[PDB]
Amino acid sequence: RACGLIIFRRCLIPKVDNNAIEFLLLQASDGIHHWTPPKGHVEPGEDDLETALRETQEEAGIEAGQLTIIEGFKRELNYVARNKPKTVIYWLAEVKDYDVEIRLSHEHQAYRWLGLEEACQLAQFKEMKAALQEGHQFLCSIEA
Repeated sequence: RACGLIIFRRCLIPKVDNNAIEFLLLQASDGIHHWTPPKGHVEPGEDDLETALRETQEEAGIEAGQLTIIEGFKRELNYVARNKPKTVIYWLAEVKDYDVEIRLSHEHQAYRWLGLEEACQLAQFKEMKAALQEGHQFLCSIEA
């Protein structure tokens, strides 16, 4: 059982920015092929949202002060990785600063900020794509 945050940022501009919302994906170092938002495993004590935040600071270097959780959205992904069964829960979180410092751990070798389409294209796996898409869709509704 793992929890994480679909991190996104807002790009606010007069046609300069192709998109108003960009997602953070992190590249796995081991395997060299996996792109996900920050996530990780639940500790014995831990609340699920507690993991998502903690794991976001560990994986991406983003502290809670640099983050705001969008209430009302959550997505449980159920799938199969490395011949093993996986459960990941994600919430949507927004970064306060466009230029927030991303600090990777050994687990990841690069990050990218992406518009919804390219993000889905990079994530590749259907459940992750589905989740980012519904994440975005959620965000558009709240806006209106």
